[PDB]
Amino acid sequence: EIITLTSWLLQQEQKGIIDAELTIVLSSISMACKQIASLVQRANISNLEDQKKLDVISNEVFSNCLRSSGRTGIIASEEEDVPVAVEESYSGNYIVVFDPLDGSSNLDAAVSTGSIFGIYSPNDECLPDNTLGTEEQRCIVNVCQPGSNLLAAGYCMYSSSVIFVLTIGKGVFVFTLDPLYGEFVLTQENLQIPKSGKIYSFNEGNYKLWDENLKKYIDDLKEPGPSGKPYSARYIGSLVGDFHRTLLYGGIYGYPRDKKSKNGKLRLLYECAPMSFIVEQAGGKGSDGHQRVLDIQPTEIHQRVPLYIGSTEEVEKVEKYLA
Amino acid sequence: KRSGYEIITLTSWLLQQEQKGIIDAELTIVLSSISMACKQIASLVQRANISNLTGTEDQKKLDVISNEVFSNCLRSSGRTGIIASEEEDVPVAVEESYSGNYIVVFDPLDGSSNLDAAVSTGSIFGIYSPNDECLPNTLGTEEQRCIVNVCQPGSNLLAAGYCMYSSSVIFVLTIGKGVFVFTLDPLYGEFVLTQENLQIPKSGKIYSFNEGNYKLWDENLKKYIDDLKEPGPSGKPYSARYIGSLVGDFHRTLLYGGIYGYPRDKKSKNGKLRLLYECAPMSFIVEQAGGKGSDGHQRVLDIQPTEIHQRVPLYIGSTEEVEKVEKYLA
Amino acid sequence: YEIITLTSWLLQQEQKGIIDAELTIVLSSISMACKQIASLVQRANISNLTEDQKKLDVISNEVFSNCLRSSGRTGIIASEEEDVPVAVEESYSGNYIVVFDPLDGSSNLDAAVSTGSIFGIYSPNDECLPDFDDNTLGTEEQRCIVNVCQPGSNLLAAGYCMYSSSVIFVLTIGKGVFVFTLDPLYGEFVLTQENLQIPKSGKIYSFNEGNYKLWDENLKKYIDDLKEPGPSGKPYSARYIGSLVGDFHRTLLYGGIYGYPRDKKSKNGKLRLLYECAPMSFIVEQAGGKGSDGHQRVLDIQPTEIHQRVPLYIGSTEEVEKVEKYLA
Amino acid sequence: EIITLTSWLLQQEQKGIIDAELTIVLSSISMACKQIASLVQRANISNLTGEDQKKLDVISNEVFSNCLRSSGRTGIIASEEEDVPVAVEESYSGNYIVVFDPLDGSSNLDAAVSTGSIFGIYSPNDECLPDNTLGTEEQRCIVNVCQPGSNLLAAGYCMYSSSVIFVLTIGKGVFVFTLDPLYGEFVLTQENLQIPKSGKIYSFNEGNYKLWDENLKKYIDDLKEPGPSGKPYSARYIGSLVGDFHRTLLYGGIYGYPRDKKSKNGKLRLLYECAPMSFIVEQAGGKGSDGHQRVLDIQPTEIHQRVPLYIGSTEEVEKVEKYLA
Repeated sequence: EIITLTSWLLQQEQKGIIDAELTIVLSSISMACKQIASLVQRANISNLEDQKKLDVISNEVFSNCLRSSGRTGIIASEEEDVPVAVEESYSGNYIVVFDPLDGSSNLDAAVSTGSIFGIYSPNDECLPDNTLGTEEQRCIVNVCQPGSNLLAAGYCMYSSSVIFVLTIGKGVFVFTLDPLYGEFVLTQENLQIPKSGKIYSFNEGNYKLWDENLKKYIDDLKEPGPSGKPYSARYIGSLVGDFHRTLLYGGIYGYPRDKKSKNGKLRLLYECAPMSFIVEQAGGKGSDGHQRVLDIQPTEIHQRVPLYIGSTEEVEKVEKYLA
Repeated sequence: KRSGYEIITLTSWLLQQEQKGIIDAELTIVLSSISMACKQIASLVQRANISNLTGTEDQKKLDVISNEVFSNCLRSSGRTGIIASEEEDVPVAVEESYSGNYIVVFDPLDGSSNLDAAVSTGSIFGIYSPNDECLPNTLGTEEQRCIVNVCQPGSNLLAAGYCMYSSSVIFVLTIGKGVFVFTLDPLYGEFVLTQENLQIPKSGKIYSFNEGNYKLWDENLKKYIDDLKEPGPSGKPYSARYIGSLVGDFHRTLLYGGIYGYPRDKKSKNGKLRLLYECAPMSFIVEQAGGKGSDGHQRVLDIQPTEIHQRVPLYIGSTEEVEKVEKYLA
Repeated sequence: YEIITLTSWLLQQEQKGIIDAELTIVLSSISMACKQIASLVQRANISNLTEDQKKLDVISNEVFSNCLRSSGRTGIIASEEEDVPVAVEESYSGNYIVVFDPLDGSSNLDAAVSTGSIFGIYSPNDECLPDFDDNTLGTEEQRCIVNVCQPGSNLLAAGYCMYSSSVIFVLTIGKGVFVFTLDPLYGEFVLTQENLQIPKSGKIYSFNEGNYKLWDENLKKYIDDLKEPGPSGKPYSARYIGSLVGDFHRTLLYGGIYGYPRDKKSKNGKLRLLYECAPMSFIVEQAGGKGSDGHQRVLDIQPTEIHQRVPLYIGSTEEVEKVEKYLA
Repeated sequence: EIITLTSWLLQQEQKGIIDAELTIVLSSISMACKQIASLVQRANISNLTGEDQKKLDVISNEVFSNCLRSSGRTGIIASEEEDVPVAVEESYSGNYIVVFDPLDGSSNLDAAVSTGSIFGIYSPNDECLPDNTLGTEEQRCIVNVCQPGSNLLAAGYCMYSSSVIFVLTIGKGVFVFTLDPLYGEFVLTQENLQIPKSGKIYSFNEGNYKLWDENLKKYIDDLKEPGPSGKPYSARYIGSLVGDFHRTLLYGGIYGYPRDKKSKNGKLRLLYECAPMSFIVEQAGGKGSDGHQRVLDIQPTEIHQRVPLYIGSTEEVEKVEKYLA
């Protein structure tokens, strides 16, 4: 028996785990993700080619699809960051923080990309260019607190298959978009990432930019077990793709700080938090090298942190080296 | 609608090529049936989590249905046999034209590993103009020995391509005169020409190797990887990208430049990739785009296949990156 | 609110308390069966020899049963003649009964360009089916169902899904007529018109005039008079697909009048009262039009026989009233 | 899928039944039609600033132009009247001219359930081509060079209804392809279609009865007589020329668009609508007449020439001809 995402969501709304309002939000998010998938797939055809330009259109489809729930503002990127869409329910009960695509690099989107989203229960209203100023950004950062009011997080990966991964806070559920019917079909319940995994995913091209602690860590992954097999290295360049592969097969994915990016590249609130919340629901761990990501409260407008994420035993191992 | 633009489907594009007499009507039908098989393989890849919730290494079973899809789609052209997978290799389909004018060597999927097909995978094919017949559905030893003497990458390889199944479905084709890029239009069910005469950059600061094997490599290879990491005077080292999907990793290289490597190591003494099925069609595509395909010493396309599942190290990509690697291994 | 899907619109009706969560799911499940029936109707030539409208009626009823499995059990009222077999779902809670016409006919001719499903949702006072062809309901379950579903008093919602050049889901939960268009790219029904109102007049008449020599003298005159060009010199336009859903949908949108009257051969009309006439009359009235049997309001008639039939005159209020004057 | 349109085209080209050039053209047409099918299905959604049959006529002509731009230049014949603007493509080579009706009407009422694109491909004896409106003299050239009676090589339609069906004849019988909504490909579903020889179905706008000639009035009134069989003819009339025609093709019967007090010479246009459909019907074993003569015998002289049309099952059409004589 095939359960669609919509049926599953109406069942959760029927058992009262989620409200009607929240149900609407999730269902609209998944309708935006189907439209973005189609943009991503036809991009070569549509351009007759920038991942940055796609970033923008995707924010507009998001806005349209969540317009019946609330207003959407845009946190513009003056760096190489994706522009972030922030939706605020007309009601005040929910704020949705949406990364349309997971990078702005063509190179890193060659084979995969994905949207990332986090839904919060705010205690203040922040939304008044579609761009948000510094003041609205400050408000967002103070009201969205991953370690205390993050209710639901998910991603949609656009790659050889289109995969919607959700967690309202009870386990992780995987939904696969069926291309024949255009519906997201439940294909995995209570996904669990393995405890251990001999796969590491880092951009080893930056090794000479890393602290001595990390280098040793990396150098030892290449030592063959008594079994004679060293770790396997996989690194797509796509945050969702690489996260997704880790979540399923285990291992460790890392975006360390380096000599050029002194506090790392990933943003605490927009990228690291929704993914750390997912990996914890699946049984894994998200850390910055020393601390649990979701224990870091967001305090500043463009706060970045290093991220080590994946199988619990792989992440604990990195932290011993960095300690 | 707006101003206007030209949408060339693959069919029209093949009919143009026939009209110019670059290719035959027969070849036209083969290349077109190959692309229909890829369109159906693309749908099977996309729905695999759903169809595994019934039926109607999961990457292994997909390998096998793909090969049936390929036989069924080329049935008006020839008969298809299968070269059974050796170890964890993908079974290879071999079709021979009823006319005896062509042989297609089709690798349904680029691996049998789930890890490596997590985000992308793809079909690889080679079309040869044989001197004999090798069947005119497992191919046995005799048929496998015939295929190897008749299919010569250095001389009768007329056309080579791949179809990548990733966030887009891309069909990359060369018929001997430049590399052409078709994008599958999911709305309309056709491939549309979206790039002509692709050229791979002459250089590119991107390397793609599985560095987890670094301690299993030779010291000359290790020195080359180590230097790539040195920040030049601008302070930028090379970037590392390794999907683990040969088609995915190759496609990225072809578009943005750089180097892809699958070396031999203490465990795979002759590399992993197979010469005839994987390296040869890919080297032919790269040379038509302006790059190089080497085994670390020699031009892959100058190596005569003499043993079915023969393997070779592969260094493919940007002309100067490849040259630089062969300088460290000499 | 720019793009409102059917799931979101339903959840907003539930939030405003117009509907129940139970009904929300019954509705959303009906629409999924309609999505899959659409795809069957579209691919029907392929699925035979990449073709009978009769066979599609059967698979359509099984898709409906599968789609409504979590809400209740489904049985089938076997078709008397050339009538479509009707699926009947009884929610496990006893609160709702869904009466579903899978397709609007059993003829290929009449389904050459369009067909559609029709449903009515009733709030029952008793339990009919029980347990689980299986599907076929016996005489006794059938009578229960005809006794429990009373168009004039417990008919809560009704709709249809038309399968034509576009796929259109039309629904009324008691407060206006809402139109959802299937977005084939994204597999979802999207709100494309709210509170539809059928025009009060429209110079369009839809009847099978091959039957003219079989009709009664009062109706022949009415037909004959539509053909008189007026002072404007423009007589009425005749349109008649032969798809009940197609013809009704055109009528709802552009106005005019659709009729399937009694004749010498079919002494009481062809359309069934409960399965076809009632859901459509409730929709037309929610759009501000009229549904009559020529002398009386269809939803005032109580279904008393299993396959009871009635003549139907439906469409723009002024158009129905005019045929009603000629038949008095 | 089983035999697809693209496979079937490439075999015909390979049997030398059609050029490569013409195979490109036919292929581009079916692409345009799969995009138009899409526009038609999603019109209600598109029209929410993100409905008029006339707007869609326009967009469909631009789709057609982009899909055929590789084969030749596209120009538009407008009728500021109630006719669909017609796109006319002329190969760059000068070997072919396609005349394409994007949709079969500009009325919303008549497009309520179905609509369709209609095309004829001609092998011209001169070049006519130079915001693609053709001027008068380009229109006059098209009309003298497209001669349904002698150089009309291939005709077809694509119906947009509950099914999307591409009907094509290249001069050897009529082939029916169904669009597969799962896979996006047109699949061959019917080879050598033959319209039945008779059919007790008549398709006319009978609202106009009091405006038809006395000869036509009695033919209408006779179809309503039950034979000794007790069954009169069945009336069906969608209002969509493609849909009414397609049902007649498959199930037999007759379709008519007669002349009347208002439309002295009928409403359908000879070259854009009547000719291509007459060619198809003939290939399927039926008849296409103006009530007195074979449609494809009439040579077009005027830009927007209209003709009464009676088409369908040979016996039914002969039967009407008998009452009009």
